[PDB]
Formats: sequence, C-alpha cells, structure tokens
Amino acid sequence: DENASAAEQVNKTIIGIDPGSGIMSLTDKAMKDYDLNDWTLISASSAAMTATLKKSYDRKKPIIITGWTPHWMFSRYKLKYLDDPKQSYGSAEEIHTITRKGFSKEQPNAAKLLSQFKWTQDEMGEIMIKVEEGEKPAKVAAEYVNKHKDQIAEWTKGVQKVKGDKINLAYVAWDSEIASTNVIGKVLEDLGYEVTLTQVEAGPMWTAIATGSADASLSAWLPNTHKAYAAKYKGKYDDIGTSMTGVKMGLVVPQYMKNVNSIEDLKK
Repeated sequence: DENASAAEQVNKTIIGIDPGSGIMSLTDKAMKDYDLNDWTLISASSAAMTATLKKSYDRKKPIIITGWTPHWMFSRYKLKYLDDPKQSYGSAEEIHTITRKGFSKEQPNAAKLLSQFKWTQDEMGEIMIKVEEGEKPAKVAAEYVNKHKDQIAEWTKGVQKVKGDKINLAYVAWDSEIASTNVIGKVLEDLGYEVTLTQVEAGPMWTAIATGSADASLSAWLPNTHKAYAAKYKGKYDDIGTSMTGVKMGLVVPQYMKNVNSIEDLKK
C-alpha cells in the first residue's frame, strides 16, 4: 500500500525476546501507555529476534524490535530507538551486581572484586561482537583479561588470591550478560576461585540469588527493567555494585525507516 502507516507496514507486530525478561514487561506497559492494544508483541528469544532482525534488514523490510543498549546489533546494523516521551521504559538505567544475602560478610574477598567490577558499552561490545562471530565466550573473555591489564588491576585492587573457593554465578543468556558473566568469571578463575556458571531464565535467576542457590549475578538491570523481580525479593538480595551506567532499552527500528521516529508514530 503506497500510503501505509508504520503500524500497517509491520502489521501491528513487535518482535520481542524471552517472555520473562523485563524489556517485555516494559513493552507490555508501553503498549498500554501508547494505546497500542490492538498490537501483537511476539515472545521469542534473543537469538530469534536477531535472526528475524537480520532477515528483515537485508531485505529493507519494516520491523520493530525490543532492543537494548549494550548490544552488538547497534554495531552490525544502523538502528535507532523510537522516542519515548511518556518514558514507559523509564530513565537512568544501570546494570547491577547482586549477591545472595550474607555474601559480603561470608566471602568478603569475592564481594570486593564484584563491587569493583565496572566497564563501558564499547568494552562489553568487544566481547559480544567476537562471541556472535563464533568464538566461545570463555576464550573471548581470556583474550579480554590479557588485552585489558590495567582495567583488571582496577577490579582486583586490594583483592587477594584464594585456594579453590567455590563461587556460583547465576546468569541469563542475553548477549550482554553472557559477556559480563564470562569476563568476571575468568577474573575469579585467575584469582584461584572454582567458578560455576549457572544459566537460568529471568525469574529463576532472581529466585536463585534470593534463595542462595547461587552466590552472585551480573544480570540485574535496575531500577526499571527488573523492577518487579527486585520488588518481589526486596529484602533478600544485596546490591553491591554498578557495572554499567547509561544503558538503554525500548522499541528499536532500522534507520531506513526514516519517517518512524517516536512510539507516538505507531498510534497512527
């Protein structure tokens, strides 16, 4: 149709990720806030969303996805966030490092390391790009700790080596969190820790931390994205670090969709 709206072009459909993720919750809210209730949000997964993104992009087809930043797709593709004047996705979002309760006094050495873990979107991007191109996260992390010596010394500042202390990192298989988890896991490994990486859904990751079935996680997006999880387990986890600031999430489109610039444009 020559005069097709944005809505018409994508058939009132948004391509999402795993249904337990916060971005999906926030998108459910956005759709109510912007009176997009006749729209369909497709639950899927990180990998299905990016495969779908690839197919549409290479054909220059209209598509709207649940996107976030830090993510390699912004490097691979020319994408933009739809303006969110209602701030349905919130503001001032960060990635946090959380532990099971008591961990800081229980394992103060590892807690100090975890509290001092910080890095940038481009630094995480280094790992994520190499992982999507086919390298194993463990090997890419090993490259990173060797390449970035001065940073790793910052993280380990006043942190000591140990003799086999067990530690269990819960994580969710988002591209960003696979990168942060493996890089910190390697640093712990280099420090002498016996490291287990426990992959879980969103929901289960919070539950693991809140019950102490896992020790720590780098997968907390706060305060907006995992608002509901944090509220559910309010007194039952410690927030010991902020590994990244200025992170974002929302509805994302290719830049070739020139006339679609705000979530308000989807009302049409």
